[PDB]
Amino acid sequence: MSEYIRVTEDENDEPIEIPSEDDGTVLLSTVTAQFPGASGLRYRNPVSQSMRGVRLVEGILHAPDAGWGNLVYVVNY
Repeated sequence: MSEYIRVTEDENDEPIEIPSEDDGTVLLSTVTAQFPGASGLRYRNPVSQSMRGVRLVEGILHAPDAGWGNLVYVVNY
């Protein structure tokens, strides 16, 4: 039972599958400690194919309670 998310800087860069915290949450700032999407999100497709970004709350990156999950994120910072 391991929910994970998908990220890439460009939709056609190298999208990657990565595990997340059970809350549907991830250390956003700790993520930005590099080029991972850093502090901003977009993503492609398993929703509405809309380039939409991921929640940032008090340093956390949060996915919706039970929305989609692990779309292929586009990378914005």
